[PDB]
Parts: sequence; C-alpha cells; structure tokens
Amino acid sequence: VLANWHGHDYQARYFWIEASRLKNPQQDFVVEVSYEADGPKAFDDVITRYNPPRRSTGPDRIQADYYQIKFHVTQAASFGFEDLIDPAFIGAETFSILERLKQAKGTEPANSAFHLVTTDRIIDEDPLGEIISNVDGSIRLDKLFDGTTDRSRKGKVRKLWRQHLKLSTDQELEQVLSGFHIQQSQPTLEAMREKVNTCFQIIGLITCETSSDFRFDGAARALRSQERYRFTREQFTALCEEENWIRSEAPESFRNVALRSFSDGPLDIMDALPEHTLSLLSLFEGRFPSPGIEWNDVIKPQVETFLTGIRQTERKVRLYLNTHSSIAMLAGKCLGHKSGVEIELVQKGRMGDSIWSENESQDEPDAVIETETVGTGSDVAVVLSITRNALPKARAYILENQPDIGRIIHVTPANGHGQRSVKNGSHAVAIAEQVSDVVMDADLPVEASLHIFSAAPNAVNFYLGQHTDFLGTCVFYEFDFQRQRDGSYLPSFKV
Ligand SMILES: [Cl-]
Repeated sequence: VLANWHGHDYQARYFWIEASRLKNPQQDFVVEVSYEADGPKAFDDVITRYNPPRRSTGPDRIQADYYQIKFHVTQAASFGFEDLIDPAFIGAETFSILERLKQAKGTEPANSAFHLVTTDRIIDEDPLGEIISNVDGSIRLDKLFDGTTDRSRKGKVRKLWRQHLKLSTDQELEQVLSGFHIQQSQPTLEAMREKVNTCFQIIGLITCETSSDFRFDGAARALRSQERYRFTREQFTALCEEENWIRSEAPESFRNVALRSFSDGPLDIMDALPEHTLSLLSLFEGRFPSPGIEWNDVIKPQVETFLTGIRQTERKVRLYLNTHSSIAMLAGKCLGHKSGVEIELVQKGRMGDSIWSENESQDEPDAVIETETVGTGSDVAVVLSITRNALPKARAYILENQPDIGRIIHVTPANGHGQRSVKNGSHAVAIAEQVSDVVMDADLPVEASLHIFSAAPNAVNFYLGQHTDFLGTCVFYEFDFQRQRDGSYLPSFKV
C-alpha cells in the first residue's frame, strides 16, 4: 500500500500513454515526459516535450504539451465558463484553472500548448461550448473576442474571466488564452486501461490483461516512491529493461496511418505523421455533413485518394481507425484483398482501443444467415447484426424507401449480437467470407445493387469492406439517431 498520485490511476494511465511515445520509433521527436504526483500545480500533471518542436496547426511549432487533469470521477458531470474561475472545480482551495493557466503562461516558453483534460462535458447551451473547437479542443479566439462590449453573450465570458484574472483589457485576456485547450468527454478509466495496453503492445512491451488489478498503476506508485518523475527516451528504455517489460525490442515495423472523422484528442492526434493522417472533421472545420450526397461526392474522393497514395508505397500498414461505420467499410474496400497490403488495425473509440489482425486463429461456428423475400425487385440487402439486432430498423427503412429490394439477407454471429460477438480479425474475415459466399450464391444481375446495413465496430466493417470488391455494385448505409428519434438509416456511399 503506497501513496497514490493526486490524480490517482487516471493520471497514472495518462502518463503511461504519453511515456510510451518515448519508445515509439515513429515518434522520435518526443524527448521527455514527466508527471507531478504532488499536486495539483500549474498544468504539470503530465508534460510531454518535443525536440524538434512538434508540428502544429498554428504558426509556431510546439515545444511541449502541458496537461492539467481534472480529478477523475466515474460519474461525469457538466461544467461551463463560470467553472473555469472556481478553484473547487480543480479540487483546490485557491487558484482556479485560469489562474494556473496565467501562471504557466508566465513561466513556460511561448510556443507551448496547455490542455485541461476532463471526463466531464460542457453544458449544452453554455457559452463555453461556443468557444471550444470540436476539432482539437482549442479556444476559439475569433469567436470569444467578438469586438463587442461586456453586455454581449461573449462579453459576459470575457468580463468574468478578465476580472477574475485582474487584467485591464480583453487583449491581455486573449494573450493569456492563446494555446489553451479544453479536452472534454475524455475516455473513461477502463478505456484508459485499454489504451495503455494498446500503446504498450504496439511498442513491444508486455500488457496486463484479465487481471482485475492493473500492474502499471502499482508501477507508477513505485516510480513516485523512487522519486523518478521525468524520463528521456534513454531513461524510459532503461526503465523498461529494469522492469522486464520488453516483449520484443524489434516488433514488425508497420507504417502508421490514421483515418478519423471525429474529434482529435491529444492522446490520438499524433498516431501517424501528418502526411499519413486523414482527419475528416478538420477538413469540414468542425461541422460534419449529414450522410448523403456530400459523402459520396466529397468524403469518398478524399478517402480514396488518401488510401491509394498509401497503397502504392506501403507494404505493411498499422491503420488507426476512429470513424463512421461506412467510412471504415470504404477504407476496407480501398485496402482490400487485392491491395497486397498487410494490415494491422487499431480500433479507437469510446469503448477503448483494441488491436486487430489475422495473426490469431479462430474456430468459431458459422454465422447464422437467414434470407427473406420482401418483393419482386432484383436488389438485395445484407443486414449484419453484430453489435445489436439491426434487422427491424433495416427492414423498416427498406419497406419504406427501397422498392427495388426483393430479398433481405440477415447475418448474426453464432451466439448472438453483442459487444464481443466477433472474436478477432480472423473471425471477422471468416464472417465476411461467408457473407460474400451467400451474396455470390444469390446471383444478383449486374444492374442490381447490394445494400449493406451493418451494426458492427470499425474493425469488422473494415474487414467486410475488404470483401465488397467481390460483390459488385454496393450501397453503404449510415445509422443516425436524428431524423427518427430512435434512429434510422440513410444511404452514404455508392461503390
Ligand atoms: Cl475590468
């Protein structure tokens, strides 16, 4: 029983995720990672330092990211702009988040980034939600600094913060807020355990599975007792050697590639180099289009061009995937069975991170497959119920909107849909293969289309996309919880 970090296991796991970069050959510019377990202080809970300074969307390369991690509580609450001036919000008697920010801006180099990390969310109609970027969490200075007076909606925020910080002008406030980020709705503690394991496996370290107690939490407490607070690349390699953590010192070198369509959190933003990264939410400047014509005309060409560029130069690819289901399926089609690209998938999401490949074998029973006739048309639907039963909603959409569909093929894993219905990449591939066999045996004429409705994680959708080349003309669909308050399908890509 050792003394915990002030941020406890959440802070320790954040640190381990950052420190794994010290032994990542594809992030050699990360030169030091440190933690402050006797806090909170001023944005030093975790610090990641770069040499050369890291690439940035802004005008200056960033020499360090500084993290202030709000004490993790399992039940997530809400906060607004008024909370940023309250010390209790960061679990302290004095010094708010903004005062800590002002101090850190006083002490640290100019080309620095500062992040407030929390599993809580911004209040729905609070002004803070309007000044925090959906792309990367950065403060939206063009939005907060309207050029209005204290009476306006943004003026009230400016006044509260300016007077709390004892500044004379909104210009000084803008100086203080430059480089500040709020990362809301960050992963749960359990997802953080999964992310630590994924990061460690990728860099060739051992992982801690099944065990109800995480080994690396105790390792972090022991490091604190040894007063080892900061690690260069050499120091982290030395720690890994001393701890007997190195599984392989030379794992198979895959080229890291990233495909994302949601928010770019700091944990994931450097998964691949910028030239090997496609972040769709950034291209749409934080406003992702509804599934439809814009997907087939804007998103599809972008994804196809990006993945053709990857395919013609790379033999082995580690694909970090955090996107919509049909985009994952399109990605699979672009890197299909024809490409000759050996694929390792890193599935990232709110559930956590997982690694998929065809290395582990499987002997699961065949998926239950049931065909139903619903009309006279020559089109065919395939419904994959993997995470949940998708057949009712797909059947409703089809009855209401696709008169040319004459047959619905329903596919469900042997032991039913659920969170873990697909074992591994080999199981996903085998399911895709039996789906392809059934569709090919259905003998669709060449003019007809195969409509694909899927309720599955990104990796399963990717492996299915890899086989859509065998199925001819296809229409991919997106399930949206908007038009119908409990969800409904919309066509996205026609391939
Ligand atoms: Cl004032």
